Amino acid sequence: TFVDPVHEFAKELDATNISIDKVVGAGEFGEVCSGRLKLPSKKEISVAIKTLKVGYTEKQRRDFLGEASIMGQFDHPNIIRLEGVVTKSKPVMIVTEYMENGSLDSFLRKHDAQFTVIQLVGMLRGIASGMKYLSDMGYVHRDLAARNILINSNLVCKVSDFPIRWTSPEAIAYRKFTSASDVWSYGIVLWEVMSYGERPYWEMSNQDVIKAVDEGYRLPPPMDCPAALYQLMLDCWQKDRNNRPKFEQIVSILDKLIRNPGSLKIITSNLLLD
Repeated sequence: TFVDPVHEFAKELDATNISIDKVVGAGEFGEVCSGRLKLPSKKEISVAIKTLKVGYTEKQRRDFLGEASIMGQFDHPNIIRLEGVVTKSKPVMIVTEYMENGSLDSFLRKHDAQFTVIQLVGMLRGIASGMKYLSDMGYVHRDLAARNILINSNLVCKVSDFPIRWTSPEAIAYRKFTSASDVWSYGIVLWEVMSYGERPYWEMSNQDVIKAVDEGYRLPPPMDCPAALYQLMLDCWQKDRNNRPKFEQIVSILDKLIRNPGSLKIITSNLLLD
């Protein structure tokens, strides 16, 4: 079980063991970079590093470190791993798993139509597995989107980031956030992946995204989308949250498609009334 909130769930790292190789850019609370971490066993690994800005407010420190207090509760191959934090020296740091290929949406946009269906399904199965664990822990992510999935050198996808287009109708209507609203979001991610990082609902007015979805309109099948995967999207997007599949069922569905790849050969900016 997830416990809503740092030292309980995050290792305090010795800054001697951290080196910075490359500055990426500016994050919400400070800088973002990458480098290397020397583990207690002397093994050396690549890591992502983010710092808290100089002259931070106490609120900024709390919100920044709050990420670590959440992330550190999870230990799963499809959830970004927290290596630890540095708090006893400044700048304050959060050190996480290095993901060579960055955010999934931007990665797929650079590789439009260049992966096999089975490769895409493998990415999707990893995301679903991470979400099955989060939901098993009682954690509702609320921001599941391809931009919040990171992808490593071997194309393994992992949930990160601990949004009307990704949010279920009931969560928009009255803030009813549950694991079933994360399943809705997963359906949007499925569409994003099969579309190679197209933006869900493109740049439709937010009021129209809300109204169209409420009226029963859904994102259309991506080009060359397997029927099984478009149906899975529609199932994730059931109006009745109780009729959406559970994450365990989504993992099982994708596992069957991986085991029977011939099933994927059956092929299915305007919205379709569902």
